[PDB]
Amino acid sequence: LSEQLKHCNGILKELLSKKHAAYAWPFYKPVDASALGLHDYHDIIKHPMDLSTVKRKMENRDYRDAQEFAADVRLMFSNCYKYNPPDHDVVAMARKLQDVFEFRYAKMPD
Ligand SMILES: CNC(=O)CN(CC(c1ccccc1)c1ccccc1)C(=O)c1cc(C)c(=O)n(C)c1
Repeated sequence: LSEQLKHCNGILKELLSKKHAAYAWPFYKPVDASALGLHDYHDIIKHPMDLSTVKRKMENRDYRDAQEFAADVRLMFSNCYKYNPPDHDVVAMARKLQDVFEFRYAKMPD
């Protein structure tokens, strides 16, 4: 409800919008490790994060400030960079969506 959290909510809506769906879709929901046969995922990634979890936390007023919101969005990208080989298509899509995030996050009102 704070001005900075309104900015964060706007960014979240954009990341979930059809505008970015071509590269955002792998980040919409938690990685289903069992479904994908990624039996090492939860051994390598101790704190999973995804946009549906960020959305639930925003709706529940879990985030007290913009910094806490940004930490979860960057955790989501960091998990992807940690688990996947750097030449995987999902890493290319992470880099593109993080570019969208970082450039708009940088326009935070003071
Ligand atoms: C709706 N279903 C999905 O989102 C499937 N996916 C992505 C899916 C995939 C990527 C890697 C391994 C196994 C499937 C993939 C394949 C082709 C190109 C782009 C992504 C995931 O769950 C996934 C898996 C991992 C490890 C990850 O870091 N992220 C961010 C998402």
